[PDB]
Amino acid sequence: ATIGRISTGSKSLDKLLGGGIETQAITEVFGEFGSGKTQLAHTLAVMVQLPPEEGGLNGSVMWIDTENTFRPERIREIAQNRGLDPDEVLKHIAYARAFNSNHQMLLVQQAEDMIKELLNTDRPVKLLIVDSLTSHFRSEYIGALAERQQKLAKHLADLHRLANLYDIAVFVTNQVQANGGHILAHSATLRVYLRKGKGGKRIARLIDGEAVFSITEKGIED
Ligand SMILES: Oc1cc2ccccc2cc1O
Repeated sequence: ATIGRISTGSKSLDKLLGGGIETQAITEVFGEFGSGKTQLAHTLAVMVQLPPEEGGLNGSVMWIDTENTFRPERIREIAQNRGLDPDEVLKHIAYARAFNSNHQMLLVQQAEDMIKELLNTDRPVKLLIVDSLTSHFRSEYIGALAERQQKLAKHLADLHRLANLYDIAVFVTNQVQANGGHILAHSATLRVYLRKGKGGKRIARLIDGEAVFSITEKGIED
């Protein structure tokens, strides 16, 4: 398949990304608590449902939530301010809460079944969100870094396989602050550092110019 792109909702961020986040790729956004990673996830879950003329892929979404941070009412607001019907947008987001890191790993295998079911339809899965990818692994493997890296490595390999095999954009978030960070090392296809700036602006930079955007009723925008 050709590489599809999903607009982030911000022209600035899209330019930094070459048009948007790519299918057949893992995009990892990392930054401190409150930097806007989950807002970007919510916005992408709407944008992907637009037609290509508007920066989407007419796609369905799957969302693995590890911190109970998915907000359907926020999806509704973004959809209504992106000219979509909020009920239809929510009906095309498959949502699951991961209880722990092992359940999170099983959910990726479960996601493949729904991906296969939708593959030949007019609304194939085009976006798989894992928010937060690292939170359970970090808490469960304190003092056991080598084992944590083994399990993360297989999890990321599973997500890669889905991205490439089924032409899906995988979008993952990773909280990194004071003294923390191996990030995801070199595993993601693309690493985006996100931070707060003056006056509530958010600033994004590719790791390995800078885009500036705001969080609004449209999700994010310039
Ligand atoms: O109904 C489902 C929703 C999911 C969401 C995320 C990952 C896997 C899922 C599997 C389902 O059957």
